[PDB]
Amino acid sequence: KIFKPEELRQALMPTLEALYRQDPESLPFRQPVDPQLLGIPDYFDIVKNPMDLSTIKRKLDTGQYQEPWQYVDDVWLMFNNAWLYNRKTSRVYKFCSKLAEVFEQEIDPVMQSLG
Ligand SMILES: CCOc1ccc(C(C)=O)cc1Nc1ccc2ccn(S(C)(=O)=O)c2c1
Repeated sequence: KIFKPEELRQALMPTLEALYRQDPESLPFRQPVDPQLLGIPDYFDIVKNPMDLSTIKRKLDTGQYQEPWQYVDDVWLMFNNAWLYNRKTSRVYKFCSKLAEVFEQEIDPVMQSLG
């Protein structure tokens, strides 16, 4: 169908807020990765399309998603970047796995409502 920007914001923003509410797990995802500040200068050699919660929020607020699946794609891009870059024993990797569980749980009923 056609999804209006405010329809997408009302339906999808609560799912993003559910991720933001996760502490400690969302903290590494609340702002774009800053490789120099974090001391990980190889980051952009591995992650070609960075994504984080604040960028997704901005895209929702500025109507940059036409379809719900584009929002889901960006959330999963954020997750896949973190699993790609970080080691499986690291905080960010395990935090990512927790956020993916939370997101799966929240997005399902919302997608049912948007159908
Ligand atoms: C370990 C090098 O750091 C990272 C590496 C990779 C990635 C990504 C998103 O692939 C993010 C971080 N950043 C990060 C990590 C842990 C914590 C804990 C609190 N915070 S914080 C200051 O409250 O934001 C953290 C911020």
